[PDB]
Amino acid sequence: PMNQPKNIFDEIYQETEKTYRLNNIFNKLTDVEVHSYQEYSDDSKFYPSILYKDIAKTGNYTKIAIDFSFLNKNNNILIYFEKEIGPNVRVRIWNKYTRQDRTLTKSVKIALEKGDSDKYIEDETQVRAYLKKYGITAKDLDAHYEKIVNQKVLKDWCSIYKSKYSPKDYGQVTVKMQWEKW
Repeated sequence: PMNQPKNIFDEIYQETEKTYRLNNIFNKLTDVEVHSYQEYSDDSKFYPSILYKDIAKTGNYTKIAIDFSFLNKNNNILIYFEKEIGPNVRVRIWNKYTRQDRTLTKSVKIALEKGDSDKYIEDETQVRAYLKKYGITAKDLDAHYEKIVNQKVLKDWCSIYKSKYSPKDYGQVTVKMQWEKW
């Protein structure tokens, strides 16, 4: 009552924190696997991480995941996904909702595949050079975000939880997009 969700990301965060030790709400979503990974700050605890199953991934999308950080000072949900954009190169679109300032920050990174390993690139100038090389515009980034975050991840949430929000009306949330002027 005192701390009801103010937007769809609060709703996901709070219902997952309420259920992840008892019977994770995402057990209800058949397209994903639920994982438990060791918390860095408390050796006695695990955080939940959601990974879309291969059956549930489309076209060039290689990964779709939701990580929950409940224990740290900048606690948050992170929804991210990755798509191949050229030979040995993937774009990663990174959408982090920070609880303490009710802010969703959308950003773009690059992964370079060098055989076994990935090398990760986040510096804005380098990222934009890769995007320009492979012809990815800000409008393309919006379309990828709409397709995966709104039409898949958040639509999936609304299929397992009776949301007070929706993929087209997030609620009260400050949205900051790295590529807004690109």
